[PDB]
Amino acid sequence: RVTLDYGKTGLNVDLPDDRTLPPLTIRPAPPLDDPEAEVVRCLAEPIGSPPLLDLARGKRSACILVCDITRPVPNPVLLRPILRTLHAAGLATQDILILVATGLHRPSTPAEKVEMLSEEIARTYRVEDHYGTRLEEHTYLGTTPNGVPAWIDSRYVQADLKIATGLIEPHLMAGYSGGRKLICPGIAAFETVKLWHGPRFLEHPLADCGFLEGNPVHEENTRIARMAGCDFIVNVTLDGARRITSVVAGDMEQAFLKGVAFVETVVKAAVPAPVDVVVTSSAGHPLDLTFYQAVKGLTGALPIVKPGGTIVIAAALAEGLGSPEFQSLFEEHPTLEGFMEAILKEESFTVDQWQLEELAKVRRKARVKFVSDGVPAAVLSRCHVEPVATVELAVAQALEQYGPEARVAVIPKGPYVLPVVDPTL
Ligand SMILES: *C(=S)c1cc(C(=O)S)c[n+]([C@@H]2O[C@H](COP(=O)(O)O)[C@@H](O)[C@H]2O)c1
Ligand SMILES: CC(C)[C@@H](O)C(=O)O
Ligand code: NI
Repeated sequence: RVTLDYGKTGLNVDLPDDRTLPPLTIRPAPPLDDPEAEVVRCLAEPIGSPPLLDLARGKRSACILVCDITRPVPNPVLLRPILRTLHAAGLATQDILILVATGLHRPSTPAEKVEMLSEEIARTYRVEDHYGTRLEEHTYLGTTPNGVPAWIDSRYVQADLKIATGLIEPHLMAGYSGGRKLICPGIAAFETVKLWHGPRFLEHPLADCGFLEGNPVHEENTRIARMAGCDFIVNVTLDGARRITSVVAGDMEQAFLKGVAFVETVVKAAVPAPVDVVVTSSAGHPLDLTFYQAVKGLTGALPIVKPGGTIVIAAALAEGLGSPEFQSLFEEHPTLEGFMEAILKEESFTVDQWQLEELAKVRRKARVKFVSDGVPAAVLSRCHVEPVATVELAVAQALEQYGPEARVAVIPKGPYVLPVVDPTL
């Protein structure tokens, strides 16, 4: 028996005792007893930055970037200390904007802002959404040597004090989330993101979970974030039960890299050899709201599945497939091969196409069996995965296909784990 992450509930799965490896879990580091108290300490004694109170002295306006619903940041723990310090520094609440760094996602709803930030904060401060398809809401900052123009939300660019908050987890393109990613793509225009999420970046072998140095995705969004600037970040890591295990604050690069150095010691989970069947999740609510995001569970499993193996994913998909643009690509391109011909041979850019490219990367290596009650089977079958009614059935089907030597690995927290093959094991 194992509980996979699945919406707000989890999912209780029975897996074959004689076939299944011990579950891949992140290392059990101690949670912080008082993470808000720790945030307070880190604001007074940050990494590579003056104390936030000293940074905020004499500033007339502030913009605080926060993640949208898809990231389970415990925002009030981070924001209450920040907001207290800004008030102490003399900034009035009307001088402070909380900007939801949607990237190219849809805007957060009023209810989501309350879920993300607490009723007290959502009611007291101006909270606005980034709109990536609205170029007019962005300021041009220059073009990188790789040819990517930097278009960043003007409300942030024009703020006296720039602050970003977030969460360091593995990421299938940028290696890890957090730090600079709140700026690029969090408040970057489609004119920027379409190129940065273009196949010239995404087909690179190091554009993958866990890779920073040498990953052009990370080199480029670091460069673009530095063209905008960021005076101060606060980032956390979360364990499997969503307790904060570390807080980093200060310089946008130095604090981020300190947080990554910690999370690298807990998120890696090794098997001695790749396996024919990998059971995984999309890390539950809120990440697994859409099929668009749940592709992350599929890419996360790739390092430990054998070529031609099967990934079995469970995800609640309570919000369905994703954006209208994302959904339209399945209708416009019934095969992944035709989709990849479209985007590889010409400069063809459609919102959210990058996740279809990631799904194509998955399907070049593995079959996928998809278990969900949030999207009908008939719909999922048009999404280049095989809908199966239960994980237990899906595993039984895969084990018959691969035979009596086949083994099962299981990753209950899905893309929040970094599975690796360690032959020395
Ligand atoms: C990372 S590539 C990324 C991409 C998008 C797209 O729409 S593309 C959106 N976001 C959002 O930006 C915020 C910061 O990202 P992080 O990965 O959590 O550091 C967050 O609100 C993401 O949902 C990111
Ligand atoms: C799913 C990916 C492509 C992006 O939208 C993100 O939220 O990380
Ligand atoms: Ni993105």
